[PDB]
Amino acid sequence: QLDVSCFAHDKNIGSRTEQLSVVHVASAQDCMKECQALPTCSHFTYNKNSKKCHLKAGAPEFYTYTGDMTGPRSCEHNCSDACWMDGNNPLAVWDYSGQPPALCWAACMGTPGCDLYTFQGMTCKLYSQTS
Amino acid sequence: LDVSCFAHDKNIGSRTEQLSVVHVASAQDCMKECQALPTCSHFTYNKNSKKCHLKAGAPEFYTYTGDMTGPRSCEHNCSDACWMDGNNPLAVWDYSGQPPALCWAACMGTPGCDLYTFQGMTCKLYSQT
Ligand SMILES: [Cl-]
Ligand SMILES: [Cl-]
Repeated sequence: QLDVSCFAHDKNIGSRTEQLSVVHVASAQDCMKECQALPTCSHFTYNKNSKKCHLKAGAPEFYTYTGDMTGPRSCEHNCSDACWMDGNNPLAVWDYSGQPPALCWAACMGTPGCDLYTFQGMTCKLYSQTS
Repeated sequence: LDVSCFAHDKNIGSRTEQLSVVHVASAQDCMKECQALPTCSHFTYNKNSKKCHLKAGAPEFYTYTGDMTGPRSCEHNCSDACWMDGNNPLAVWDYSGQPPALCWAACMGTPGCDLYTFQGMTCKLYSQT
């Protein structure tokens, strides 16, 4: 069983990105499985009416098309603040409720190694760039 | 000097070891003292003592009556992905109503993309500086 819960199945959301492969399959889950079998598949569009599963490498190009749903290679990728493809743990994560972001900028200034910060939801996260 | 980005009445101090302490009449004057020292990241000014405590390291917040803790400048108001030296995105796209994983897909699918940010409806792609 693959998780297909992170994207809408009934909003007619397609991607125009050029195909890497096309097959027909019986479910969104099966289309995800086809994506995951291809090293360079980043996302897919499955059509519930035609049963076509279009696997794609490039960045999604969203558009509207009846019966389409567009899913990622996997729903496991749930990072949103600053998210490295190769992985990069924050140097620090603090609750900064009631603080301005400029105090998170101050934290980064004062933290050796800190190249950038994020301040989503008043949480101050510090990061070093990787290499 | 804009001193409005932080609270003045919430008794917020910082324990960070200080660079120095001086006396001043206002938070704005404390911020000025902070800006005169190259390594001052933040300060705690106290309403009652009139002491302005200039600090280099990361804030260490705590509660202390009459304290207020401000940054070197309120102007550093970036809150998404904020590079200390600046960094323009490779790409900025409208991904309203999409899971973060589809922004991950966008970064995977974009040569040069090292990382992404997806707060709100905007999927932003970056290469490292
Ligand atoms: Cl459209
Ligand atoms: Cl690449």
